[PDB]
Amino acid sequence: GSSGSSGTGEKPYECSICGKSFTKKSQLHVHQQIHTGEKPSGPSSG
Ligand SMILES: [Zn+2]
Repeated sequence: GSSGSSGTGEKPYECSICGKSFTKKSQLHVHQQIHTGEKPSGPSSG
C-alpha cells in the first residue's frame, strides 16, 4: 500500500500479482493473462 489517498474505495477489481486495477471485470480477466510467464516454482516437477 501507500500513505496518501488511502481508504477511498479503489476499483472493485484489483490485481494481486502486480497490483493493477480495472473498472471492468473483463479487463482484469484478460489482463491476468499478461502474467502467464513468471512462476514461483523453479524446478519442473516430475
Ligand atoms: Zn496483474
